[PDB]
Amino acid sequence: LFDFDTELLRDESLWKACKPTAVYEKDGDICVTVPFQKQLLANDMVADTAVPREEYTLIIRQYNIGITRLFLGFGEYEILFTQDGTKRAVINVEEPALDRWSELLPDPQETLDITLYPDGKREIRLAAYDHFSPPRYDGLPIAFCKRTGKKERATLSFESRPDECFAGTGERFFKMDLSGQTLFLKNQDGQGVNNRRTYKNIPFYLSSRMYGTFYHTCAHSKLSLAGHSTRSVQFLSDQAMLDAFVIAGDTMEEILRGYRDLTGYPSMPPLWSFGVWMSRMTYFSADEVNEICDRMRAEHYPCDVIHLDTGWFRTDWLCEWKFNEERFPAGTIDFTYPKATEWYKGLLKQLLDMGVTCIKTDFGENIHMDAVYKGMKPELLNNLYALLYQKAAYEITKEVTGDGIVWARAAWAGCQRYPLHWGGDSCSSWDGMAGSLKGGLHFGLSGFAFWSHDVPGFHTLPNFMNSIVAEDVYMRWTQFGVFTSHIRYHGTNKREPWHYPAIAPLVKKWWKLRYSLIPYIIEQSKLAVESGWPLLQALILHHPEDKLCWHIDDEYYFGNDFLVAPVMNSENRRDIYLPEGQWVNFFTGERLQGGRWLKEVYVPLEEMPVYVRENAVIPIYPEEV
Repeated sequence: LFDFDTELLRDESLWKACKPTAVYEKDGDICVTVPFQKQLLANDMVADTAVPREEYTLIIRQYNIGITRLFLGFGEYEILFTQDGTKRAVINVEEPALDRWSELLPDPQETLDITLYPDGKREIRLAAYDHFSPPRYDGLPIAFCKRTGKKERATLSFESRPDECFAGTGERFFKMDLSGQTLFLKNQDGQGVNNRRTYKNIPFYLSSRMYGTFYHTCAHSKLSLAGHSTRSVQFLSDQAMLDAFVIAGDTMEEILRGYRDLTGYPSMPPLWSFGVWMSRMTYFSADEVNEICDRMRAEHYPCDVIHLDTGWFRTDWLCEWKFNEERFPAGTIDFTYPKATEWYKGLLKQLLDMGVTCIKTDFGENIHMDAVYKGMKPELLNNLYALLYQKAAYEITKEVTGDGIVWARAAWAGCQRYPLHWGGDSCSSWDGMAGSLKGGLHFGLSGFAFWSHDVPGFHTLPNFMNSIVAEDVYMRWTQFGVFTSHIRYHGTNKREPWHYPAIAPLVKKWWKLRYSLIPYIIEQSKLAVESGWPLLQALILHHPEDKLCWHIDDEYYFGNDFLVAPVMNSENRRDIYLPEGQWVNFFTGERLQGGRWLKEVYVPLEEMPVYVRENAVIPIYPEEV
C-alpha cells in the first residue's frame, strides 16, 4: 500500500514509529504523546541509523459521546483516564521478554503500541506487531514517508480479528462485507455500477466489532479493510496528516449517529421530492415535455417531477444555463475562490428564479488537476470538491426555493448534509440492479439518509443508446424503486410507461402505491434527519449479532418497519431470509414464522417480497392524487 519503487530508484524513504519518548497532558485534557520516528534503510526492512530519528506529537482527544480522536500533524498542522476513569487508552510499558535461544533473527525494532477504549468497553488497538521476522512488516501502526525531503503518505493501522466484517466507505458497489478490499479513497466517474471505480468515496468504515472510524482527510487515500494484511485495517493518506475519529457504539445506529455529530446531519427534503421523477438523457423541446406531462395525468400516472438533462441548451451536452431556443419555460470552477462561488451561485440564481426547484449537480469527482486554485493544492481540493460543489448549489437553492435540495452524483465526507444523491449510471440489467443496491447500502452505512438510483438502470447493453430496456427488468426495478428514499426514471432511452405496454398498467398501480406510502416515508425520514438512520438500511442496522446479515446485500429495511427482498431475476424465483421477528407479508398478510430462510419462493411479476412486523402501524394516503 505504501508505494514506492519504480524501479526503486526514487528519492523516497519510510519512517517507522517507535516507543514514545514522552507522554503528557495537555493542556485541554487532551493527552499528547511524542513518539520517535526513525527512517528505514530503503526497503526492506532495516533501520537506517546514519539518519537521526524525528519526533512528532500524537495528541489524543476524548469526546462527550464515546469518540476518541487520534491526531498527528507531523510538521505541519493541528493509561488514560476520563476524569472518572473509565480508561480510554493504554500506551505500552514494554519489556517484551522473552527467553532467548537464538540467534538466527535479531530482536524486532521498537513499535508504537496503543489500545483505545472510546466507550471504555471497545478494544480497538494499533497494529503494532504486524510483522514476520524483523525484515518483513505487512503493517505499520503509525508511519510516514519522505519524497525528496517532502513529507507524505502517513499511515495509520488498527488490528482486526479473522471474522471481522466491514461496511460503508461511501457508495461502494461491493458485497455487504468488505474484508479483503483495499480501497482507493478517491472519487471517480464509475462508468457503470459494477466495478471499483466509485462515484462516492467516504473516509469511513463500520466494524462488526461495533465501532466506526472517520478519517478526517480529503487527500487521496488508501484504505485496506483487511485487504493486504488479513490482520489489519490500514489507512493511507498522501497528505502526511492523520486525524482519526474512533466512534464506539452499542448499535450500529449509534455509530452512524455520532458520525453525523461530527460532520453534519441531513436536512429534510421537501414534500414534492418524494413523488416520482420522470426524466431522460435527453429531452429538448418544451412541447416534447408538455406532451409527456399532459399524458401521464390524462392516463393518471401519479408523477411529481420532470427532469431536464444534457439538452436544454444551444447544443446538448454544452452547459451554460442560458436555456436553448424553446422560448419561455475546458476549465473547472474554483469553489475555493469565495467569489467564483458567488458567480456559480449567480448562474443557479437565474434558473431558480424561473421556477426550477432542484439542480442536478452532476460530476465533481474530477477536477483539472493541472491548474492553480485560490486555495488548497489540487491534490487536496479534488475529493473535498463534492462538498464545496454541492454546498453552493444547496445553499443558493434554499435561499430562493426555501428548500435545501440538490441532485448530486459525487460525494465526500460532509456531503450528507445536502440531500440527495443518486446511484450513478447503472446498467439496465440484474447486475446494475444488485450492484446499485450494494451501493445504497454502504451509502446508508456511510452517514447518508437519502439515496436514489436511475430506474430501471441508466443504460442498456450492448449499445448504450439504442438497445431495449426489457419489461422484465423494468417492473422489478420500479418495485425496488418505490421502496427507496427517492424514485427517478432516467436514462439513455425512453422511460415513459406507455413505451412498455403489458407492464404499463402495473407500473401505474405501483406509482399509486408510492403515493399511498409517502406519509410513511416522510415520518421515517423526519426521524432520519435527526439521527444516524438511513431510509435504505442494511439488515445489520437491526441485526448486528446475526452473522448471516453481515453477508446479505440483496435484502434491506425501508424505513423501520419494512423488509425488502427484491426479485432481481428473469426466472421470477428467489430465496428470502427472514431475520428474527414475527413477519407479515405486506400484500398478502401471511403470518411468517421467524428467523429462517424462504427457499425458492416464486414471486409473480406484479409483486415484490415485502414484510412488516406483526403489529406495526404504517401511514398512508387513502386517496388518489
